[PDB]
Amino acid sequence: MTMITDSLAVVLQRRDWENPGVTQLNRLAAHPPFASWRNSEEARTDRPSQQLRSLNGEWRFAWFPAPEAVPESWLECDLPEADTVVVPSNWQMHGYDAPIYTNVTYPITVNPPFVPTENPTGCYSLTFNVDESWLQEGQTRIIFDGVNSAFHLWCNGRWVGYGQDSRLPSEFDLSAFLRAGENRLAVMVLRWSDGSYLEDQDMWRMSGIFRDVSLLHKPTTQISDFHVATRFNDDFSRAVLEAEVQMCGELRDYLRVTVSLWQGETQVASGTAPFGGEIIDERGGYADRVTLRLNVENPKLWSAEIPNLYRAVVELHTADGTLIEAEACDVGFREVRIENGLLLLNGKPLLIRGVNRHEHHPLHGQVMDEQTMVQDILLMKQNNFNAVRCSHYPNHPLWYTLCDRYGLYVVDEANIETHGMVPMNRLTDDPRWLPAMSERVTRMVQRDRNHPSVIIWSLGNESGHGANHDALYRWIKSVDPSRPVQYEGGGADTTATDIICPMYARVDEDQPFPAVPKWSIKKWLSLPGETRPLILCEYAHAMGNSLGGFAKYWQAFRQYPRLQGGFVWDWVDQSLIKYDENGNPWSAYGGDFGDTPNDRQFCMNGLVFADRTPHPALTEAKHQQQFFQFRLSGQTIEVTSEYLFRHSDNELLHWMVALDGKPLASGEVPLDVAPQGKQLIELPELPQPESAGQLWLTVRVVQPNATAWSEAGHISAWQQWRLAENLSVTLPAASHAIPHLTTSEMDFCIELGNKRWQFNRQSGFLSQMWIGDKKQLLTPLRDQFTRAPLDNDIGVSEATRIDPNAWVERWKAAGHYQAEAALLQCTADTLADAVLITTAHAWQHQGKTLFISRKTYRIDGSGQMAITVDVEVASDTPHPARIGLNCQLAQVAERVNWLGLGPQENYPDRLTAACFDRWDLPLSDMYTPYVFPSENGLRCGTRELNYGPHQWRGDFQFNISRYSQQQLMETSHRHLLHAEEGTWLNIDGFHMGIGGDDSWSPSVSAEFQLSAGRYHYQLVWCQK
Amino acid sequence: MTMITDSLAVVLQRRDWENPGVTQLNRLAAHPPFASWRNSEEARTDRPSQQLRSLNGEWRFAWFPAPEAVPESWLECDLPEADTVVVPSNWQMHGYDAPIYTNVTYPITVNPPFVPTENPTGCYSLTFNVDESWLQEGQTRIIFDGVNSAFHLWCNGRWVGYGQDSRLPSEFDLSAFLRAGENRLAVMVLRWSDGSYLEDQDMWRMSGIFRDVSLLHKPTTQISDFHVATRFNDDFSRAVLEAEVQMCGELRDYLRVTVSLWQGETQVASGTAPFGGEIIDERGGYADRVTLRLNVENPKLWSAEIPNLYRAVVELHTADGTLIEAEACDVGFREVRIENGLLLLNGKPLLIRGVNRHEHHPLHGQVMDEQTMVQDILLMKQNNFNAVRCSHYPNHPLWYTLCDRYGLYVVDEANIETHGMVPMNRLTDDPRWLPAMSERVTRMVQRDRNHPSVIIWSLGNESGHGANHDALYRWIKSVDPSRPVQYEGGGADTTATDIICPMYARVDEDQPFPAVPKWSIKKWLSLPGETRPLILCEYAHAMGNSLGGFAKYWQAFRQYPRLQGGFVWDWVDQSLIKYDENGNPWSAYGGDFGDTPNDRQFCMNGLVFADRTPHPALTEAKHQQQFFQFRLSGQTIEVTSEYLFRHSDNELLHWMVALDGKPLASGEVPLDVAPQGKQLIELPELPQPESAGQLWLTVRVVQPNATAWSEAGHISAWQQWRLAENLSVTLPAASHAIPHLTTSEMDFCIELGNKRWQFNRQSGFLSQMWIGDKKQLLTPLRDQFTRAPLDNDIGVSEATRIDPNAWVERWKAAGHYQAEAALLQCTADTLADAVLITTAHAWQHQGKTLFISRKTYRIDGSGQMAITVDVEVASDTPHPARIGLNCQLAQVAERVNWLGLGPQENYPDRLTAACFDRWDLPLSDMYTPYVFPSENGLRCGTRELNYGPHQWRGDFQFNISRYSQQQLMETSHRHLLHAEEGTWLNIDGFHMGIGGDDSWSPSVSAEFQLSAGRYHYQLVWCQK
Repeated sequence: MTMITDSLAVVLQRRDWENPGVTQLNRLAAHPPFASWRNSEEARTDRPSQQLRSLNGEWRFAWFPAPEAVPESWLECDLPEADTVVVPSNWQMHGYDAPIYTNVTYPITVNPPFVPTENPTGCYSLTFNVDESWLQEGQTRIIFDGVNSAFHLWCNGRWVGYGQDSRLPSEFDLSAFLRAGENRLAVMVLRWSDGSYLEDQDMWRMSGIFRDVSLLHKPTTQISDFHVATRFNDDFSRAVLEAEVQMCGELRDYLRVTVSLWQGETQVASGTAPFGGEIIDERGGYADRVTLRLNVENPKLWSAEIPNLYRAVVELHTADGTLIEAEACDVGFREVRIENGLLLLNGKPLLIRGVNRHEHHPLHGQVMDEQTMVQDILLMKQNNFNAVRCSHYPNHPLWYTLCDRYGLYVVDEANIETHGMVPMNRLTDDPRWLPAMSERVTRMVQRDRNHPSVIIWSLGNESGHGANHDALYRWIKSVDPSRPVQYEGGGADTTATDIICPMYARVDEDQPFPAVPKWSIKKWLSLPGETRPLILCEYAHAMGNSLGGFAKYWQAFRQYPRLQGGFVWDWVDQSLIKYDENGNPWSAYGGDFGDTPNDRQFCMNGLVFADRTPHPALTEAKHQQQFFQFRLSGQTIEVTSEYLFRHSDNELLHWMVALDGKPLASGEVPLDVAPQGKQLIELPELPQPESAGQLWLTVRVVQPNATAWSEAGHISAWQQWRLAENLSVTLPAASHAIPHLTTSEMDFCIELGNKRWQFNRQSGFLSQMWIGDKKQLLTPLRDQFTRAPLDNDIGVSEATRIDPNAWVERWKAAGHYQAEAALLQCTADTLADAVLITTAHAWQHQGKTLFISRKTYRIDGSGQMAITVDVEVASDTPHPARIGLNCQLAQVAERVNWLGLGPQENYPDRLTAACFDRWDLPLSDMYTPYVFPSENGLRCGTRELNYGPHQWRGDFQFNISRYSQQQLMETSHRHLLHAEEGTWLNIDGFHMGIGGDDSWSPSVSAEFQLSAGRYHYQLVWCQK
Repeated sequence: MTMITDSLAVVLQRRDWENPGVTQLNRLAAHPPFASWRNSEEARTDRPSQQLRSLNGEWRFAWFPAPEAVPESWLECDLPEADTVVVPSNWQMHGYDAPIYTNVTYPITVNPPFVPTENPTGCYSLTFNVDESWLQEGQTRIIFDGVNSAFHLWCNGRWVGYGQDSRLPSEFDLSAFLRAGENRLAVMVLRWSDGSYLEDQDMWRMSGIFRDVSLLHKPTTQISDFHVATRFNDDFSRAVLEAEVQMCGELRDYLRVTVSLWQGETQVASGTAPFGGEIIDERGGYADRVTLRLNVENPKLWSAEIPNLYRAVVELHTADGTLIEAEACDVGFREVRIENGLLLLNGKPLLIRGVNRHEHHPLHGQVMDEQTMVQDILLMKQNNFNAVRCSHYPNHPLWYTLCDRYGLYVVDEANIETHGMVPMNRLTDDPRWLPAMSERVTRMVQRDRNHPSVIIWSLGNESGHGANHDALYRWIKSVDPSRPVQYEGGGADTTATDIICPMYARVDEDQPFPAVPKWSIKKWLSLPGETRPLILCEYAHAMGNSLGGFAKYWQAFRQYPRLQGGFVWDWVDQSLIKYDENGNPWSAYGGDFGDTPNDRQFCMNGLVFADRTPHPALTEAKHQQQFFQFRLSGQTIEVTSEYLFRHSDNELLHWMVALDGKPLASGEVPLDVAPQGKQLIELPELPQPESAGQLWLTVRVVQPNATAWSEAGHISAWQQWRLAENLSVTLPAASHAIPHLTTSEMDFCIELGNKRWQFNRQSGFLSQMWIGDKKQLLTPLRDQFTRAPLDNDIGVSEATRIDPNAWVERWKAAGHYQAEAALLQCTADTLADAVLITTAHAWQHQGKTLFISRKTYRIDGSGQMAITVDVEVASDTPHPARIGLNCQLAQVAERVNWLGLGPQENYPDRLTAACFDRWDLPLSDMYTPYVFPSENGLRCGTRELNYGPHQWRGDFQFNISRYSQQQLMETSHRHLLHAEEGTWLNIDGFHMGIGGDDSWSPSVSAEFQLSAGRYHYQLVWCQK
């Protein structure tokens, strides 16, 4: 045995972390979560095992710059300078280092298997007392659920072992190291290791002991492994539960295994045997294994709709009935099978409403606690998601337990991503890395094998396509034939996948990339020879103000049989909290910790914010993924259930009819629909539209009773329609007053009653308005063509590396943000009962006319200003972002009241969730606090807008706020915005879609581009 | 860096050899045999590269009992007690240890991954001078082609690395260790390692550095890899040679690769490019790889019939034309493809005439030199073999080169056999061993990828069927799609094989073993769902006096399309030379070195002896596997060629007609047959049988001209037929003399002329005969029913563990070897011209009559004794081994002359090669020196036997020798036999077949069992 003074010397001299063939030393075999009960009643009822002891809490910690900087004294006793830290935790989150956010590019110099000499090293220590009885007999092991990236373990000064792979649990046998009473652990964690080359996920790269650490005591003769398989008869009315139990230790003739299956408090099934399997081959079978087969009549099948679980208890006991130890596991009777071309669950065709989820927490980095796991799940269920993809690594054990119990389908990904390699499969087609890769895959499978929520195995992410994938694909298929295996790398449809699984493939647009073309999903299905199902690995890139065109996917998913859904990218913004000089917290993105190079805002692509409040866009997802489809025909509403297994036994349809925001009628019909069935609900003879206006019919599926994951009264689905409409043929009332027009050389001054309008005759714009004597404007009413670029407008274009195709580049190149208004025409005429101002402007840039805008203002005798705007866009100029007006109002008012699509932010290509009604929000809620300031808060389909003492009527989109578009464009972080004096108001006649198929290549569909050349809109601006 | 005094301490403290996850440390990547030429003309013409330096020769060696016994001083300087040994060599072959021969059972205690503490350790050392220029620039590496089993390498006292896997080449970079001038290697070789668990082949387990060791100098910028693939157009009239070259080092813009293809001295094709492959995936392609495509018009296709090779030369050079380095490789244009259900080669259906071959040499253990490799090949070709299975491990590199050049198909097996595990797949279905296994497979493939002789990849042998096989199967299919993958473990037809490949499956007999039933090969093909080809991994177990029923296989192979041959088990007896007290050498088998437990004679299953002389049985193989089939109809001989590619352009048919051994006619016809075609050869009106007797027609295909592997006049095929027969209706000539019969109470004394016969009236047997006055017998003429048990009679039955089913057990149990002759009847009568003796005996055992034998002797007046024998066998008694007579002749004569099937040893179920003729052999050649003494030398179908002054006529089988059956049965080794006085002669009327489907379960087909109950034969014994 080495001595402390040469233990660090020798151990570090070997340099295991730069040797990809050595992934672990003395680590134990992977297996299911064991708890080691000495009482099968406690096993059954899931009671905190006394043999499982958490070591979480206060550890000592020292930070070094490189392994070699550590002092040998550290193995003997705690360093005087060690700080007290809480385990689990990333040490970047305590300011010992900088968390690094790159996307593709490796944080380190790429030279596999070598890592930077300077290699931030974390020295963890724990002093703890061990119970003598644990040491008297049995085996005590230590479990590390997650240490990033590699580490060495000493116990009482003696080197125990070496671990690697940040996302899987490492176990070491400490029975030969522990002594009675005071013991000491010393864990040396390295930030970079050869394993880092296979862990190139798009996330904050942090390090340390970041999942739970514990001790487990198991008796000498012990259950070492335990598999549950389930077979069904044709119609799932009978199941066979096959339990494979493997023991290790002193195999004896009186050992017996009893496997017991419980439904709550009912022992549904039970089987007992002695060890000794059947003959496997020429030399016999496994003496140390036993297979039990339980028959279950009418198994309650597990689904995400109805998560029916059983409790399996495995008793290892003597023939005399003395329990040696018990383990237990939740069992879900469900069958996953790809057949013909469809992924089936219990015989039904799945439709995946999924989302990619990262293990991220703004304060605790990548330490995930139960509390927030539950929160995430509830939010997902409440927004009509039924699946989660573990992007891109084995998740914290508890997660799977929760998904089993709540009802989510899980895609479980192996911790392998070599995205930054050139070419991507440089390692994954290299034999020498196959050992490293295999361990990552195989340990994952062994660990999570028994969960019912896990539906699909994934081979990892973005690692090209190499022979190692083919091998590992086959390995999984061999070992766990009950699930399907998925892998997108290589181009979504290689031979290492059961499912065509692509990332950001567009619905109707082919993207024929060299080598790995990315077809439209509709095309892809039909390509000569393709018989597999297609599920989108990643689609809809939710980078801030996004999900434009989301509806197209769901249209397609519903229409095509082999389009079986996909996973939205992604759940939650990966932002981190930083503090300002006043101690206020703010959301940081790539680069904000001094990490360079980095990929800036690309860490934030969530449907919810890091604090789990939701982005507007999440409601679009909820709508599109709802489980009830509605079709209106006359008085009949056809309700179609998209549930596969559950009957609608907690739903009722509430319906309302309204006339331009006024409630005329309503009712409420118990909704009773069989899985995949229909109900026809005929409405009472609906009110006859009293006057002018549009009738709207709104229906909502409400859930009377609270559920495991929802409040009573939860709205799960909705839909709205236009009904009868009456055009207003009513003539405007005549007024005994004609606005008086005074003309100077500076302005046109129109006066009616106490209202004055001043048109700045040198600019051509309405410059000021008075009510009584109060000036209404701070900034003149002018034409607006630009948008404070969204993430989808910017894409991957950068100041130091421009991408010409990005919309913002096109606009900047075209001078959209620089064009100046040349006053062309300017006249003011008195009509028989009005004043008519007519102007024309040429918006020009470098001698080229980009826009021509012709406007007329009609001030009538009732004090209403009718504005008519005609715009001509140069056909050769990138389509303008918007076509509207804006100004800055002097008035700041409290509430914004309006008639249109709402209440939340909605865009031309993200409207379908929004409902037409009379909405009313405090001004603050008009602004959507995106971490990376950009255009936000547009509300579409607005017929009337009320703010302060101003009313706008017509048909427009509007955006009311405290920040100018300019300020939004300039500002880099949300927390740096300054509410400007007055109120900024944008009123768009037309507005370009926001896109969102991906945030690196222009994804705004043609019909949402302002390409019509000639535009026209009208707006009535009166007081109120 | 560790110091010598703690280098052994530290290195051995880690204990890599008991840790299955650590297979190597600092070993370089596998690749094709490189030679590093600095002149592409030398590359082209295969000239000994000056950059490749052998280190073979005199090394220093010390033997320890365990790693820890080695003294640290050994790393500094040579131990005073180190002996000089020649590398390569197994140290068991120099008496430092005992070679161990077990078959299934592991030589060590089974406790994966742990190996016996006492672990015989070989300490090798080499002092050598290094040329300064090698050290000035470039990379010097050391190559170990085979070190058994694991080893540590130090260079100049500094630990270089760790190697494992006895059959694949290990390379280490020594450029950082070597110094100018005197350097020292220190290699510590361990007999047992964790790798031993995967190396459980049926062979002598020996150890040490047993293949070549050398140094290789490659320039800094170097070719690191190099693949050749070949594609063909539909009819093989155009090929595309795809060369993939990979470099490593300073990739520069002026690097160019030229690949040149030569046909002898003609540059057939050539292509040049710069490094930089095409885009592979989203991040580009391989900057350091280049693919060249050469078009070849009318490629000369490579086959075993016509081994057409090209020479590919790969020049790495600058753009200016400066050669950096060259590598080269022989290329064989051939395509291997399984289609419909058949394994095709260049479009033709293969028929595998193969044999399993071990790398074995009676004096040098497992060190295989070129000389004997060539010898083996020539023998194989000359006995009509066309394929070799590398049983069961990557062979010595040169072997493949030779097979390329001579023309043999090779099955290349990965070095994996876990046969002794329980169950067999205990390791191969265990994730944790998948790294170990994968390296074995992948390194093999990388190494031998480019050979044309290699046709099939094999995943190893007898290791059950586990997930690791499935994975590795897929890996190979992915990486080398041009070949098929074979694996028999699991039951010949799992999903990890392209070919149904079984061991010792019988032709027409199913062997329904629990779990892994072994069907008849005819049945197997047809089993619902089986579409693959079937090739017998191992069949026909040639354990000594065997190959009974061999003809049945070849009958079947020719008849069924999907039976495509197989590999005979096996080529050469694995025996070792030991010495007696006089310094004479003798062949040793398991147990003879004190190795216990062991599997005795099961190491010897060759077609040839260890000294490469041939067992009789080899000629049976040659006959059955000949490439010409003959069918006789009247005067027409139909000759069918079984060549697939070559036309018969060096053959002529010699034919002879003979009458009972007398030549009547002959002729010789140029044999001109197109591949798979026919020629009809009509014979001249054949001689009319002059007198009584049987006409025989013999044809032989002789090869006029010498070939690369045969002498001029080589006989390649033959066949014989019976033609017209004349029955002898000639009456025996009357003689004027009647044997005088004198009767006493002791005997019947018959006297005629100078001949006397004495029948011992108390025994019933002819006891003595005189000619003149010379006694002719030593032992009386008695009935014989037993056989000196063959290996197929004994099987796996042992003195300390009996297997009741073995024929020898049945016979012993029945008392066949103990039955005593009770004289029942005894009379002597005088006939009108003869004396008639009639006797009857009851052969009884424990009160039960086993045989009744009734014999008559008719002494006629010409001095001829006609013997008639009638035998009754008890139906409930295991069928007697033989039914005949035997005696011991006083006369020892020099030559044995006889008319019958010969010349070599032939048995009832191994006759087809033997030809009917007049043969004449010195008595010595009647005895077949099988290492394990047993019944041998039978000659069947004998009509006349001449020995000394005795002539036997009739129709019988006979066995004439110097050893009694008893002595043969008792003696354990060939060298312990003692020629007895006189000559032992057995004359069988009937004889049981020898069997040979396997040597562990009774494999004598029913029609070769003596089961008819009543037997009868006649024999004429006269002087001459």
